[PDB]
Amino acid sequence: EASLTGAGATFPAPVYAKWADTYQKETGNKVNYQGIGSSGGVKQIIANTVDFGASDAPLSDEKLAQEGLFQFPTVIGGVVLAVNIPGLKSGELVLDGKTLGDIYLGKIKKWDDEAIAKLNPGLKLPSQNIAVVRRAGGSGTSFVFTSYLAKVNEEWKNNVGTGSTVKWPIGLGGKGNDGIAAFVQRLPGAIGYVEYAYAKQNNLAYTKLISADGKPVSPTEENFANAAKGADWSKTFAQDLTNQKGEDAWPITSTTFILIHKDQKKPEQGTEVLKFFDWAYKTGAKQANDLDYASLPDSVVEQVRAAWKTNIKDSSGKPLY
Ligand SMILES: [Cl-]
Repeated sequence: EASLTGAGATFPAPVYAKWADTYQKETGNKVNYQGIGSSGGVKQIIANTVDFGASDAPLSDEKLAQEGLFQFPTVIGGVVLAVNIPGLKSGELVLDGKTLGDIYLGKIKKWDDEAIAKLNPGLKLPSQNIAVVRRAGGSGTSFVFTSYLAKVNEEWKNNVGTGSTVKWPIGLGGKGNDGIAAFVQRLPGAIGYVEYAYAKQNNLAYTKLISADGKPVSPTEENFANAAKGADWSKTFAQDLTNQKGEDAWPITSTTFILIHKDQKKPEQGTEVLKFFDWAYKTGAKQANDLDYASLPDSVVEQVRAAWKTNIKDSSGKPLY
């Protein structure tokens, strides 16, 4: 029985913890995962203070080669806009990318702005102030959210850009996906972006969004998967799944990565990290699905397995898988 430690992205923490809990019950192995944020996850793996780092934002091939890291995706999730608008139920409100950007730009301050009214003709929107909430530190969720906004709002693109950290025009800072859920839940009129599981598990109302194709879509596990159907994984694991074309493609979709060293100095730990993730691909789909994360296609996991065999070695060049 092994004792493993990972750290990073809170985006997939609900499913990683669930997998960790089950894995221990079935095998005795203990995986301790700390949701500290993608930025921290990256610093820890590079500082070798954990067996595996987790980040929603992918490292480039050059950056991976420079740090001697290997990156592989695990699941597909989606970012949603959780809202606390009194008198509205979950899924009722529809926003489009331009309008979401303008709210984040501080250009739209009330819930009954003409712009929101236009997207929701049948709606009785309150003249409530919009309380924008965003991440306090380095966040992979911020990375995918800002990647999406830059694509749909030119002013955001030109003035704030994309990143795990950006100079937010307005908004209160929340710590972690959990912190944003808690803020929205306590601030009437709040809008915050969270990985879907955090909204559902906290009973937060969320909005629908309009697809790249121009259609209103609801955030569901299937719609997260739809957004990835067109990804050429054979080309690279570092797929941009934001604003993807296709029917029922949730527009703010993203996979998330695990980072491990290619040259394993503690090969026993490395072998065990691999087994845990292999077990998760082999047996963790239902648990990911229960939490509304979509599984990667089998073809991708096979690609990942082949890359493990080729890339992960001990200091004697012996593969660990
Ligand atoms: Cl944060």
